[PDB]
Amino acid sequence: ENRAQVAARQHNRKIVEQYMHTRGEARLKRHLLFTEDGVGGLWTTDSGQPIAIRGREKLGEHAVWSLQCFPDWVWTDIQIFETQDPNWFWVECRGEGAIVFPGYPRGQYRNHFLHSFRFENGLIKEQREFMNPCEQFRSLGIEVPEVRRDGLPS
Amino acid sequence: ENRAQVAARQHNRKIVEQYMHTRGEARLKRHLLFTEDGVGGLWTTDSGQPIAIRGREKLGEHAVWSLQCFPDWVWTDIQIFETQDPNWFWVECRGEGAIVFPGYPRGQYRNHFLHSFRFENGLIKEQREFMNPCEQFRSLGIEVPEVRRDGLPS
Ligand SMILES: O=C(c1ccc(Cl)cc1)c1c(-c2ccccc2)sc2cc(O)ccc12
Ligand SMILES: O=C(c1ccc(Cl)cc1)c1c(-c2ccccc2)sc2cc(O)ccc12
Repeated sequence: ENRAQVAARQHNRKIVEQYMHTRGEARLKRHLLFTEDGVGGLWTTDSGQPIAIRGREKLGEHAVWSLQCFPDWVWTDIQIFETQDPNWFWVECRGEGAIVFPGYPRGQYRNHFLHSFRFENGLIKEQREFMNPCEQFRSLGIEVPEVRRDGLPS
Repeated sequence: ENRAQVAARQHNRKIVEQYMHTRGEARLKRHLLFTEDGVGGLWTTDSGQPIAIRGREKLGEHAVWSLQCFPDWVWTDIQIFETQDPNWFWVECRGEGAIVFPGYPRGQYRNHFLHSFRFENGLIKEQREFMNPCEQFRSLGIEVPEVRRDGLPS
């Protein structure tokens, strides 16, 4: 059993590395790292609900939009964490690039990210990314509310 | 080496569990789980800069404010992740409780959290928590900006 778990973790780690280093036109094929029913998306948004992309085919379609809205995106400072589950990895990283959202001025977006990767039969079953949406608001020129801190320790 | 690493990870996991289960008046002693120079705090805020508490003594002072502003806070749905580093753990969880911030109406705050725990010689050297500040804005009655999605795929 341990030999099967070690083998799974070593293989899955390679897929995480491949995912995090996928850049440029290769992003059009990143959905091939998922199971057919795999899910990916952004779990931290202004609405409080994830923006989840369901299915390898929808993931491929999203990559088209991704390359338009984030045309030179790179992940940096990548740290991959294996876990006691050979099929579950976490990644801490930063990400940066131009942001070209419909109806907003072109901007530069930089943020800190956590990624969750869960695997099934050698491919990604669920990818989730977590960030602070306030930094994306800033990149789009959107005003960020400020919690008043006068009454708080400083 | 393996034995020293396994020993570290088993002990450190117990500290993570104790931290995540600490509620009520026990929060006044949670800083004893840190090194003398340990750091804890919130890495995801409206400013984009962490609110970091530096030093075991300042962590204990912050616990006083924590119990005023988050008087009944509970961490729920706790999933602890060991990593390949016996001194580095991640936690996925939820948190809930009343939020009583100076100069805001009393609210009910619920959010999803990720915690990072790094250890040194049996105690926490660095704790960081990551969430989506938009849900804390909502609990405080603060208006959350909306990214316009008309131009985006749906
Ligand atoms: O960047 C994103 C985003 C980034 C990656 C993924 Cl997988 C999903 C959404 C994003 C939106 C989006 C929706 C559909 C297509 C493209 C972007 S809508 C929105 C709203 C937010 O408050 C924060 C982020 C986003
Ligand atoms: O909840 C927090 C918070 C919670 C935990 C920690 Cl360790 C730090 C800040 C918090 C603030 C705070 C600062 C000092 C004392 C108490 C609250 S100020 C602020 C501002 C934000 O945009 C989001 C959260 C917070």
